[PDB]
Amino acid sequence: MVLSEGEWQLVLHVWAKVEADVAGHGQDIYIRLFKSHPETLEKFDRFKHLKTEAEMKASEDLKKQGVRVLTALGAILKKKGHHEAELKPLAQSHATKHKIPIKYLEFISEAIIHVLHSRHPGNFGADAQGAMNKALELFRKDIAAKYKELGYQG
Ligand code: HEM
Ligand SMILES: [O-]
Repeated sequence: MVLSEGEWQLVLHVWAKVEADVAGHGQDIYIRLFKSHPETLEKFDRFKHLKTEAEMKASEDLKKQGVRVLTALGAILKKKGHHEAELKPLAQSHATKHKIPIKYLEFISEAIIHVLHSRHPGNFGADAQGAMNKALELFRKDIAAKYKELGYQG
């Protein structure tokens, strides 16, 4: 699939607000993912012991992880679909090292949309949410194809 430039601009205008405080947005996204789909926390060997939202919020390592994840995703979005180089290493680590099914990529995509809808009504109206869903679907579609090339079902 292919996004229009207008759609990419709606994605990048909300991402500019995320970048005001990437750490805080990453904590909210993880808290939402782990609360909504608790099975996903089991994939993180360093964090799977966390029991409550308060513990998740206080984890300096989880906060650092969130920054890494949103910064990598932000670099993919800024390529506006020309993200083959960025997707290579990520697909390899997520298929082979971490073993993250496509379904769990759908769960984190849902969590990102939920947090942007909550924090950024000014830049996350219906058209902008639609454009971000398209961008994240494109990301998952391209990751899934790479998973298959790498020998992972997903
Ligand atoms: C937007 C989708 C995602 C992005 C951009 C992303 C990005 C990253 C990056 C950049 C790293 C560090 C380098 C690497 O190992 O590749 C990482 C590590 C990791 N990712 Fe993801 N990730 C995503 C989704 C997920 C999901 C949904 C899960 C699990 C349910 C997951 C599980 C992990 C784990 C377990 C690690 C190792 C963390 C640690 O060092 O403790 N990832 N991810
Ligand atoms: O992650």
